Amino acid sequence: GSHMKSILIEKPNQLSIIEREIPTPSAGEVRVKVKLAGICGSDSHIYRGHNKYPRVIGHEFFGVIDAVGEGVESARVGERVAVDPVVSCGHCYPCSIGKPNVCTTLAVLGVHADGGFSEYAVVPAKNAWKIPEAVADQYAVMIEPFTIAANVTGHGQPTENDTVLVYGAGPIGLTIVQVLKGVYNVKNVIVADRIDERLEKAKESGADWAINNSQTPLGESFAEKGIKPTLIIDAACHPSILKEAVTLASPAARIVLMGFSSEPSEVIQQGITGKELSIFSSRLNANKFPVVIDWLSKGLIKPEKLITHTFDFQHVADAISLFELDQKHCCKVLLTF
Amino acid sequence: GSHMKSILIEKPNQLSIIEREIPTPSAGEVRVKVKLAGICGSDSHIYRGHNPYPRVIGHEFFGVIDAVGEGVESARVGERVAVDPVVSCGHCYPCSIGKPNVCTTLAVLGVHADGGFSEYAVVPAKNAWKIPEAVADQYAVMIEPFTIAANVTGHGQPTENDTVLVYGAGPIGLTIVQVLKGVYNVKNVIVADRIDERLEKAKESGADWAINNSQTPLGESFAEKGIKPTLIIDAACHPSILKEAVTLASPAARIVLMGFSSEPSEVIQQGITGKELSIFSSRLNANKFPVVIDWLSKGLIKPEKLITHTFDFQHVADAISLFELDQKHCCKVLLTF
Ligand SMILES: NC(=O)C1=CN([C@@H]2O[C@H](COP(=O)(O)OP(=O)(O)OC[C@H]3O[C@@H](n4cnc5c(N)ncnc54)[C@H](O)[C@@H]3O)[C@@H](O)[C@H]2O)C=CC1
Ligand SMILES: NC(=O)C1=CN([C@@H]2O[C@H](COP(=O)(O)OP(=O)(O)OC[C@H]3O[C@@H](n4cnc5c(N)ncnc54)[C@H](O)[C@@H]3O)[C@@H](O)[C@H]2O)C=CC1
Ligand SMILES: [Mn+2]
Ligand SMILES: [Mn+2]
Ligand SMILES: [Zn+2]
Ligand SMILES: [Zn+2]
Repeated sequence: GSHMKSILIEKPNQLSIIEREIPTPSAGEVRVKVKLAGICGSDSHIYRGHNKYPRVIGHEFFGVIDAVGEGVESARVGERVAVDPVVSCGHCYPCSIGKPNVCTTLAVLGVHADGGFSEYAVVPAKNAWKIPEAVADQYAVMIEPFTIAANVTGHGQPTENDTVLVYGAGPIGLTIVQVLKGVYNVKNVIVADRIDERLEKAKESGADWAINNSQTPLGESFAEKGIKPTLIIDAACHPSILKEAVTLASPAARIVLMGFSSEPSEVIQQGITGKELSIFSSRLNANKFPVVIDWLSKGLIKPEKLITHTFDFQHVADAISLFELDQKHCCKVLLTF
Repeated sequence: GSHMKSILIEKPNQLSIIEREIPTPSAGEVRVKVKLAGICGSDSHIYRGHNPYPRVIGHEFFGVIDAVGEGVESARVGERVAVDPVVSCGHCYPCSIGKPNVCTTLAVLGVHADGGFSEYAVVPAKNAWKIPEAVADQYAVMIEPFTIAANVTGHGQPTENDTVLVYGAGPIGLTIVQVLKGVYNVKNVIVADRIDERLEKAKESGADWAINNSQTPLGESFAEKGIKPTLIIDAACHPSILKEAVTLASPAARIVLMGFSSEPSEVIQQGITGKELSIFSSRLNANKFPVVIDWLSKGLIKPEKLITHTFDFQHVADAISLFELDQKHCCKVLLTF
């Protein structure tokens, strides 16, 4: 009982399950014995080396505090916790205005520092959020994805009367549909994608209109119904999208970007300022764990709709493969411990 | 006594002082006998045919009500008023959310409909705002330009500790500087411009640091001082500025765009979302006349610092030309009646 297994990305396309000493938490830290972890695009991108090595990945994880560091209440041992991967300094400009997600010395667990694809992880005490007993383990592991939705909608401020367009019906887009419908009671949620199976999944998650734009552009589809969205959320993120969103938008609308493309987006300010559009962006989460846990308590969102597969962590390579290849029928994939 | 002179743009590059019947206000309207009007860029653009007629121009004007239409209190006759050029429908989506400035059927006086470069003009009664006796005629006529500043800062929400960069020390940029300093008590207002004489005017209006970036890019000067603005306002509006603003921005910063360039701006989303920037735009004003009128009562802004020249309205062609030439010694030009 002195060592543990961790999934390590040594370099692009080298993933090993290595054995490590069980870590001790320092002051202000806790150790989590991990139960579940989720697979996200960022895990794939690090594995396939699209961007520091070696790195244990995984920023979506849930488990039980088995030990606490100095200055942490030992009563916390035994708590069921989901971990916010955003590690912030708490004193820089972004931190001072409640934006730890863009902290000047931001570290994301499973990205810039070792994360949750590991039998034990040491994390800041304040980042480990207690999950109510009524909230199932599998829903808890999904908190981090839903905090992305919470952060995005927090910028957009959806109203019940908004006409909302969401580009993309992957995992991310779907959590957003769920928050729009179940938390904000938006009456008209429109979702766009090119894959019919994902559009069906969007409907199942509460979309009012699932529109395929692989052949007919949204402009034609919308012109026909007289639709001009008042809130547009880009959960697809190809850089050409922003320019179309601007055209589609109602005057006075707002747009939320989620994409990190290093490729240029071309826009014409005449089209933006002429409609006095607002363009927000969203990165990670600004302390959204409490509110999402609240939503889970109230049954406002439905993670079971999005979880499609579960692999033991030893099969992580298989899990990631499936996640990469299977656009239909695969949504969110979990690793067990 | 039944006729009056108006300034008509018949077509591109053709300005004529014509004779017209003194108009009669209809229901909900008043006739204003104009005392002062201001010249703006949009007046020049309409004169020069920059939008690929005929129109009486002038959206910045002040005068006295001398007739009222049906439904308007007859007591308004004799009122000193400045006119909000924003004419909105009141029932479309933007109007319903308090954004008449982008009303789906917006008409701007002096742009889409006949304006204030005229001895008399008829306008909606609700658009004519009573000016306190203590506020001078030439201050009152400056209300519309200051409402632009009010609208912009409304989006930006400047705080005292914000590090603000304003691009452009033309008349628009200068109103922004005054509002930042005098209304929001921003401690650090930085202004960039290519012309030294205007940078000097920026200082006179309250700017804390006036930087010429005609030769040295702002990136260099900012790097040297360790400056990363938290609020960036583009009152210069060349389409390339946005991309530069994004690189200069602090993380979590916001940017307010004011430009209507039909040429493309290139931005890279990596740089926007990476810092979770918000990009606002501002057009005209959303009911900011009372706000600015209040600022004037309280002495928070100083319009006299911006007024450089006055011409009788018959010399408008000379006036506009001087406004178009001479960036050095000309700021805001008024027409008298
Ligand atoms: N905090 C943040 O900003 C985060 C951003 N992301 C980003 O969100 C995006 C979505 O993530 P996932 O759902 O996991 O990806 P995904 O690739 O599974 O889903 C994207 C979906 O968008 C669709 N799509 C692509 N172009 C489209 C267009 N022009 N119109 C309509 N649909 C279109 C695709 O068919 C695909 O179904 C990714 O680009 C990712 O980088 C992901 C996590 C956090
Ligand atoms: N509601 C709105 O959105 C309104 C927008 N505008 C726009 O605001 C802009 C400013 O109007 P004015 O003050 O009358 O224009 P102006 O031409 O008098 O002033 C613009 C200033 O920007 C400077 N400039 C240009 N490129 C620059 C760069 N890369 N860096 C730093 N400085 C730069 C110029 O030297 C000039 O002094 C115009 O483009 C106009 O179209 C004007 C009125 C209302
Ligand atoms: Mn995630
Ligand atoms: Mn103006
Ligand atoms: Zn910080
Ligand atoms: Zn309207």
